[PDB]
Amino acid sequence: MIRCPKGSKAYGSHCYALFLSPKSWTDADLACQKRPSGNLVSVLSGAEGSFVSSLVKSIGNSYSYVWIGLHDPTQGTEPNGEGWEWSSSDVMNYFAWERNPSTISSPGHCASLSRSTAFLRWKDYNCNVRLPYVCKFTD
Ligand SMILES: [Zn+2]
Ligand SMILES: [Zn+2]
Ligand SMILES: [Zn+2]
Repeated sequence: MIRCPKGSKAYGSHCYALFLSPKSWTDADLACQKRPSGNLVSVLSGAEGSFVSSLVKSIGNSYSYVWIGLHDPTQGTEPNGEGWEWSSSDVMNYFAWERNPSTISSPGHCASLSRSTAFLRWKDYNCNVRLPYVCKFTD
């Protein structure tokens, strides 16, 4: 049945935790890495996206964006807009962009969940902005 450390929640074979003390994308992912096989959350299916949405939906109006583990280390130079990858190195096998970055001139190079989409869809976002964030890890 999957158990998790007190303070996180189980889904599938992973544990998930929302952190409200805001960090840049890089610093948030580094914080997640303190946990066993930890990284910013990767969203690998619609079902997982729904779970993550439910984890964060009660966050409160102080917050409209939450970091997830997707970033573009090509900083937009990938010829197709497809340099995006999960920090966990999982295959990108599910896509839930609010707006596809390939349609935006000079998009942000990290991705967040947006309150406007009930935290179900991804918004390109400035990596240097400090946001709350969700970690996905094993126990
Ligand atoms: Zn894992
Ligand atoms: Zn990377
Ligand atoms: Zn740029």
